[PDB]
Amino acid sequence: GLEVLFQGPGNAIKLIHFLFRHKIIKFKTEIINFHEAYQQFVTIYEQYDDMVQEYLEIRTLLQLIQIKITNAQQRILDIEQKLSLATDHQKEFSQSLLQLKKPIEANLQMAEKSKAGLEEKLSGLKTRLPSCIERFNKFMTQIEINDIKTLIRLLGDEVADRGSCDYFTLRILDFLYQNQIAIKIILSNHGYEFIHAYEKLVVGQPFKPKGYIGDIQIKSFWGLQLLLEQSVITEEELRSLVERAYKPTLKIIDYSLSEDGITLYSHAPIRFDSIRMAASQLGVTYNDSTKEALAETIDQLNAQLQIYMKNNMLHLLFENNEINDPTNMTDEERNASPLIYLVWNRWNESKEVENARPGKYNGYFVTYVHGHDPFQSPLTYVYNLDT
Amino acid sequence: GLEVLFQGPGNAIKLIHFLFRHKIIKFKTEIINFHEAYQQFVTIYEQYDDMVQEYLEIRTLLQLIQIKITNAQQRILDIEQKLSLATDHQKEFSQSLLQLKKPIEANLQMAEKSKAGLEEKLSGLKTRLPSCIERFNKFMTQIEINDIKTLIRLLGDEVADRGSCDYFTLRILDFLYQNQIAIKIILSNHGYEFIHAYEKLVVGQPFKPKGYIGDIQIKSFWGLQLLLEQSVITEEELRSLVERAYKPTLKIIDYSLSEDGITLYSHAPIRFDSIRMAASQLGVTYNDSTKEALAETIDQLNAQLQIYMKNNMLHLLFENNEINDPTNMTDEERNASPLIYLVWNRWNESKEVENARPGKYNGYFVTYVHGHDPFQSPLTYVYNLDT
Repeated sequence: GLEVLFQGPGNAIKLIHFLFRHKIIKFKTEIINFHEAYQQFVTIYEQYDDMVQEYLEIRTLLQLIQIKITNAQQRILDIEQKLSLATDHQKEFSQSLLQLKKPIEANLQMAEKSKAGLEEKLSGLKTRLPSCIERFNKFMTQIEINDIKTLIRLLGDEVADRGSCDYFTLRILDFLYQNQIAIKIILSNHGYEFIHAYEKLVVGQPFKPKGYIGDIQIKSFWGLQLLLEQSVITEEELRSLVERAYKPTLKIIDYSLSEDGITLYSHAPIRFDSIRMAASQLGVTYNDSTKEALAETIDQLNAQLQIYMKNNMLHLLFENNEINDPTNMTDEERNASPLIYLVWNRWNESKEVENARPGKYNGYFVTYVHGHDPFQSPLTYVYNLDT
Repeated sequence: GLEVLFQGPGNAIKLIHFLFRHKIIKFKTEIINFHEAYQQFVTIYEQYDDMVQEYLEIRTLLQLIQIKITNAQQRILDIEQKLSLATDHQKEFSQSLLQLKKPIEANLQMAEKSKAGLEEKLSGLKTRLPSCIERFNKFMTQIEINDIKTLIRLLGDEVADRGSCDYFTLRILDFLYQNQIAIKIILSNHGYEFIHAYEKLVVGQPFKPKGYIGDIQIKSFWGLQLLLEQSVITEEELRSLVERAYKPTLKIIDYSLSEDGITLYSHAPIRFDSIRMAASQLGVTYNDSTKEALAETIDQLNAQLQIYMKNNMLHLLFENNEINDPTNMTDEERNASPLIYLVWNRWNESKEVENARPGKYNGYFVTYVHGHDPFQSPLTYVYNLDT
């Protein structure tokens, strides 16, 4: 079989860049100017990403301003409650209370005006959104599938914004799914953050800002919220997209078998013994005896990921506030939260020790392929994806 | 008239030390051994202060442990809610959930045992308390008033624990009040903290730990809470003590008139123009023309302090989270919260400028007496109390 590696799943331009480069997709021959259409997509994505950024900031500013308003209104009415109870001979006290109110009524006036200005910018954003999505939907009619026989493994970008799972990325993953492309995404810390945020959006009552948030600081949550709020997409539309084209691709760890070896695909560099630790946490009986046994254990890990995910319980696996440095977890911490180690670990010289990552085990070869990590192992059977 | 200066109002030993030294109080001649009775009071106070300290710590530890318990119980029952919904073929998922519960049930067991140990120490504290107060009440029967013709100004200690307003200090202030001693306390930041905490204790429903607290970190609040909880004193008893012997002594600023001058008593060193700023905040018409006018303005400031205090509104005067450094407030900040400046300001070379503190004004001399401050002004008419 033919296979390629990417980081991702986003951002949209990187993913499009990569799909063109490996001849997975191509412009339909009916397009008059390939370069012009390509540049239009870049512009569209840069326009959409700016709008989501502005929306997040406006929304952050409106949350803080409403705090300012509610605190001022409370303090004024508390003072008003006291004035109403004063006596006829406490005339200095009444004047004192008026003095105290005057700056609060000033701040309240100021905050109400800032809010109005922010709601002005927010409504202007919302008139620009539909045509931007309209232009993206047009771009999506201009491409067609090409090579359908190539498997895509997305090992996850190590930084947030560069691999972010915006709405465009989601629509591209659906395009590949509708065209029968085999896609596998190795779940990362950012992948978990995305799923966690998405579950908030598709549960009733529909999410209203604001709000328990908070954050939801990730940009991919905000753009979906913007699209839902402006009726660009429906909750049924979004659930459909995520359940059919994104969730069924997710793996904790992935593999491929050769005649006498196994290749292990992960997001972070990981020790071989991390797999057993994960099987323990997920209730899977760990079998190491043969490469087929190990593959069968991994399939069951991924089957359990789907169960936790279908039950909205991923946070139990991927959130542990007690861990000090998830990138350099202690052995006690590795046992405690194996899945956090799998997506956060960063390698260094101290971890490049014999038996960390054997190249031969229980009679079969082992090969390790993982997303980008600054440390460069000299082991010939370790593959460290570039950025 | 005869007048003396102290910091205070506490702590109890310092205040007792000071009252003996200035012959305000003395042992009754029926006491067989003055030194022995004195040492017993020191022991009693050291015993009581230790008990209040232990109580605060135990109470702080129990608040944190109850957080640990409630969070563990919630996480276990959330998982139990999920187990009850699993299917017959999700057998790895069930085992996974049990695995996840086991460390939480461990922490819950550990936290419940720590709580039991803390409640063990707390009950042992509570058996020692009544006899300690009993021994203090005995000491209070062993002294009598001496010189009744001396006015006591308490300018406030600059640090918390050294001038703290424990129950013993309160009882001593009542003793002086019942014996017709003229007492004036210049309100400090610590004085405000004390009043603020006390208002929590005497309002229904009676304060139950815990609780919105929080803190209430001041020790003087905790010892009163301990005494009330163990029925050593009643809310009516405590309200009586504070309303009759403490609150009527409180001044924002105090004065004394000579034939041609005024002396200004404050807790912190303050600029002369801070008085007008305070009159503005309290609704008092500021008159500066003569020393009698200024005295009359100050009497009205103090009358307004009593109104704010009788209405439980002191926090409006003495809490401003926007101020950056209350010890070095900007002029804009001084205008904003004059009373915060009056109790927090610390002097330095940059503030020792002509016209800051005139020694002659509108035809009368001015003299400044304030609580301890590291900076030592060479002005002959500024008196900086020692520690």
